[PDB]
Amino acid sequence: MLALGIEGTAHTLGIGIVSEDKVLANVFDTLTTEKGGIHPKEAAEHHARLMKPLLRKALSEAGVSLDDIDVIAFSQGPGLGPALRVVATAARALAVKYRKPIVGVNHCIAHVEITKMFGVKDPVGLYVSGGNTQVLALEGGRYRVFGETLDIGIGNAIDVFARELGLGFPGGPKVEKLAEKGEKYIELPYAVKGMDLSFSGLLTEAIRKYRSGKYRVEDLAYSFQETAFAALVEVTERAVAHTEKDEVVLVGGVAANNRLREMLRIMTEDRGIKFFVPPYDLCRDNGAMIAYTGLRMYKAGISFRLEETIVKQKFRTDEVEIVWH
Amino acid sequence: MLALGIEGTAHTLGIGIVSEDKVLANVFDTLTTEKGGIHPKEAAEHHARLMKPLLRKALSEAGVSLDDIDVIAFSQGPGLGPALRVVATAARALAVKYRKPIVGVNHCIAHVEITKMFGVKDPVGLYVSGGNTQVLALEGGRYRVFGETLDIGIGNAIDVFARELGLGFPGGPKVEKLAEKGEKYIELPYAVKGMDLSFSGLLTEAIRKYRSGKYRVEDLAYSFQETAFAALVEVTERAVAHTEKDEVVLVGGVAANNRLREMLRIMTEDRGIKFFVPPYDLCRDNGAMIAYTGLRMYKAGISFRLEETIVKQKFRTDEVEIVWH
Amino acid sequence: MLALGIEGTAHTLGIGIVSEDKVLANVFDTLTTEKGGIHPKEAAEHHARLMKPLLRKALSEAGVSLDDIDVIAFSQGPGLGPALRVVATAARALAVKYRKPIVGVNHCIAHVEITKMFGVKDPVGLYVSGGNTQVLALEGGRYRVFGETLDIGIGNAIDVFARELGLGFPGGPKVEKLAEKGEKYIELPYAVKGMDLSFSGLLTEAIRKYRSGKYRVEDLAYSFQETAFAALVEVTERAVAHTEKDEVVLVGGVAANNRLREMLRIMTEDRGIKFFVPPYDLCRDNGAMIAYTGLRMYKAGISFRLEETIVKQKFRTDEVEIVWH
Amino acid sequence: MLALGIEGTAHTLGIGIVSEDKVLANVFDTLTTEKGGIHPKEAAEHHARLMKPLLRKALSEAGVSLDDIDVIAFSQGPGLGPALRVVATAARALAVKYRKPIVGVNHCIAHVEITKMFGVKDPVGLYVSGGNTQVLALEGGRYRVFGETLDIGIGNAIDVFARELGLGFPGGPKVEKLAEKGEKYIELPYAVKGMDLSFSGLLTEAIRKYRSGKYRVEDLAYSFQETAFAALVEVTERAVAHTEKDEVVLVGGVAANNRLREMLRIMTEDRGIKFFVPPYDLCRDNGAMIAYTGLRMYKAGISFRLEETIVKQKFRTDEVEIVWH
Repeated sequence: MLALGIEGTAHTLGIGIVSEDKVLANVFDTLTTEKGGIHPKEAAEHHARLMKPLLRKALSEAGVSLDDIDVIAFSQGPGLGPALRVVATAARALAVKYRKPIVGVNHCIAHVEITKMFGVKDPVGLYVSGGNTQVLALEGGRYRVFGETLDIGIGNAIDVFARELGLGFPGGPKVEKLAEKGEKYIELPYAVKGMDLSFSGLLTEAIRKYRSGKYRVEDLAYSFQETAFAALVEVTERAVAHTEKDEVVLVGGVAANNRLREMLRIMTEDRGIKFFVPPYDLCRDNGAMIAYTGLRMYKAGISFRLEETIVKQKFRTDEVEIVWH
Repeated sequence: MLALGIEGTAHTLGIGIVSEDKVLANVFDTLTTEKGGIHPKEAAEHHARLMKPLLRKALSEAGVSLDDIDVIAFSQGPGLGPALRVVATAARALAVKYRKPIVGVNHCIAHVEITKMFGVKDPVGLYVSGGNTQVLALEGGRYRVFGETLDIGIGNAIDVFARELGLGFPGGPKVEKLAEKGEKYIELPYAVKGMDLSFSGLLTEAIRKYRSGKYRVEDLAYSFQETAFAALVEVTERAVAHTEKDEVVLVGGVAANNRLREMLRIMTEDRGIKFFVPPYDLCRDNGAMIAYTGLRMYKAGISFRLEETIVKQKFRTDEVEIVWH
Repeated sequence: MLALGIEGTAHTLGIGIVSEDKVLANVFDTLTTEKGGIHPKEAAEHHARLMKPLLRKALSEAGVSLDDIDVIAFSQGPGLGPALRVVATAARALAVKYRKPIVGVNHCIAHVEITKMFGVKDPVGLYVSGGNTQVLALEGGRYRVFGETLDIGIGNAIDVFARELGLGFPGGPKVEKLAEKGEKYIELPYAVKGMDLSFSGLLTEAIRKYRSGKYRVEDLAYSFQETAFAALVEVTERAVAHTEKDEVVLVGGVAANNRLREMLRIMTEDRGIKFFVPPYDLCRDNGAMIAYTGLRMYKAGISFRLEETIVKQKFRTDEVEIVWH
Repeated sequence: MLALGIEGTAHTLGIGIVSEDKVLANVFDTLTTEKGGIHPKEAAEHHARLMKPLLRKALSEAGVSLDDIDVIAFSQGPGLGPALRVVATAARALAVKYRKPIVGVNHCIAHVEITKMFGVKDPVGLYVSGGNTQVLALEGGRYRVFGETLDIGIGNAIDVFARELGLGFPGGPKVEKLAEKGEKYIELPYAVKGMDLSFSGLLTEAIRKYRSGKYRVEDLAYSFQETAFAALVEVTERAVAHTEKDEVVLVGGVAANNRLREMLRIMTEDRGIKFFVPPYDLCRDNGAMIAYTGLRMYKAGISFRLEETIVKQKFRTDEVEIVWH
């Protein structure tokens, strides 16, 4: 069986083709802005322009046509509405034209499920992107949230901090570079709030201490990361200990960060359990993860009626029953 | 319609008879324990000997007969194997003898659900008994667990501490009374471990400092209570903040404690939300909670097959699809 | 905090002690009436003689003293003058002797409000007792009356009918039992007159047809009940439809009747809304309902001056600004 | 004291100047459409164009200037938002320019209160306009609703019926003309639903029987009115009987209708109580009623802060506390 997956919850439009065991195609195009941040109306146009090229390109790279495709899958949410609607219309178009089944896929679940194409069985998952930050795990038939940002994503937080320091886009690796040179740990607001995560307090304080001049730049970068990431490890560890699972996965654009990986590996080694990060192309926002989850769903008898394919800008992870596990 | 409910997960055998909106009968008999603590065999013997008398008493106060009953509900778990087995045999026997359908009820869920009989819509529930301690709330089709004891129930901890102080059964109210006179906090191990609760460390330390003769009992009683209850409140508050639920309920045998009630009201009042405790007889282990949940289940179409009524000594709260909410 | 509440609007003297979430004590003593019916003087004598014993009993079960009480609440009206006067004198005396603030409580409001102690948010309430029959609900800062008896309470009507049939006190349950065997509706005067209720016409007609010897008692009992209760349901349903409130509560001595409960569940179930009846002891005239409302009032800053505690034999439900909701 | 009142909840823009006892000015301009019905965006423009002329004209007819005006009052709601906002901006403009007090006035209350300038003390009021239909009375400190349309106003209902019959705008008096010639009463759906009014069922049936050809036109007109008006009388009578008030007033554009007046007078005479209809210029939508209610409010110490003058498109009558009665 083959599945076509279209992803566009955010800036990236991604089209991907997979079967059960292998990825046949995985093609990308992220919206590049000079100023950064979220622009929902621009991405929608972006996704509409690139729909035909990437779609034509993915089918080619896999050496297949739409009649070989068994199911069409799309990122239903969560995310920016105008982009979700572009994705959904194109997906609905194809199901009507080729009379193929169509499934609505949860972006967040897709991020964790893709690891299961790589011999990971039942992990606690840490999803960290620009605007998403979530520790999730399968418990009682659904992917439950064990901790999430109450405001801004870790990725976006590292961006604001970078532009404040004058650093050039992309902010991610630039703050990571500096961090590796810092040698004084300066105290900053803790990012764990009850069960969840908060980066707003931490972010604005880190900026206030930067503006004071009293500290070395590298030292603040080091501290800003450590605190943010220590919080991510703690919530992840809380989940591991609670669920008694023996695998941890790290996913999302921010999985790039080596210091993050490192801290999670330290934690996973103490407890003596598996730590897996998928290849970067199935880590960042991509269509293959959508196609893959989409395919499992379909193989388990899930097929959406048109009425059921409305976009869900605020899609909760615990809304989808995981009948295919 | 009517439902008959049998509770016997521990030392209480409870028999209740309830309709959708009234409790027709709620009767009790408890095994006496001189030394205190858990005794699986004697409990099963207790329940066996008391089944017929208590059932006769129930039907009497309810002023009804087994023919008027529409469904038979029993506490399927979690609890002490041998006592569960006596409850399930008694419930199965009734089911055949009077050609009545049967439902197996989760003891913890029942404790929370019973509050819905009188108005509560969708609570975060703190269940605290002898050996149980859980914060649980409905989310994604199931009652999920937000924090629980990793070792011993708060009830049994307070009881060990009381037996240590040479206090006459029952421990709770006596320790509660000494705590009111306390005017100095003496530091003891925090009882929050990650997401969950732990009371062993706290209990052994509290005992150690008692034996030193260095401190006033009242200070130690107050310090034991403040540490343990603050733990309970924090875990509850964590769930409240995360689920954004606008009501908290306090259930279990340990709900008798006014200091815990007070600490919870402060937490709920500061958040501008509501706090409820069901009447004492519906709060402690009882058959009416089993009957009420049983009845809600049956009306939603849940009716057990005999092999589905195998006891579940370690029944997980999240195993049950709450299809009747 | 604690509140002590005295009820004595009719033949029951009720004394309750309640905190915000538990009923510490709920005690009763009722004047015996051979012939049945209303006797203002003997009731005032009853309440005078029983005040001290019942108060002593209450403080005992509650396990507290008058010094631990924060506020004294009493049933100010509506009810029988001489009995109200005994209640208010007793409550005023306590207020000075123990330097406690005092609140006057509306008996009908209390009946509804008590359901809020255990979870009910904003009901349409049907209050049905001996001489009271009202549909009332919170709207525009007050409990407004949507329909009420123009003559006699449903309780007393059922009782007159029972004494007529030569039935041994109490009437309600006996007429209820005969009604269950009824299989023919015999037409009787509709009890809805405009917005309000009327039971005289119905009662005299039912008596007339009984005396004719032409009909089975069971048919007449059933017909009396169906006519009167259908009236009650319609007026309640009218308020439900108009206020668009999503919960109905049934309170008063007459709530014991299962046929009325059933008829109300049908009405509430067809509208997809909720129906509750408080436990029996909080349903009938009692002191705990007075205490609970009293306490909610005091916490909102209502504290009476002595001249504000003049009895109100004809206390209107809408006189009270419900500032504590 | 003098008050300026601006009215524009609907099609009419009305400016009026009153003192306590007399109306100094009362000027109008209703939006005239050929097709009828509600057009919110057009009326807003209408009200903005006519603001200056009518305002200039009213001040002239009263022989006064804005510095003589003590308070500015405006129809805050209920009604069509875009028109309400035009009214409110102009009102806010003047309070800021002349630093005079400003009150927000309820259109519906204003309709009933104006009668009190004419020696009516405490009436049950029937407000019938195009889109409003409400029986209201002062009870427990507020104007409470005793019955209201659940769909369309009686005025608008008589309009749809008129255009279906081909009759020329205004539909009101034309259907009244025909009605007076009908002599067969044809059965049509009753317009009382529980506590309230519904004209939709009745309206569409009346049309279906017109389209059948089986009946005389005049006879349907007679019946359509009788049924609609019989319903209005019944709800009004229900209120009278319940509140025990001895005055009834009839207000709104539809007060024009003589048959309506007549039916209400028949009812008011049987019960032997006062029936008053104010002069047509204070009956239909006008500013003088706004100014008058506005003035009483002010005299009783009500003065709005700017924050409190937001338009209320869905203003409930029982939201305004009547502290000036």
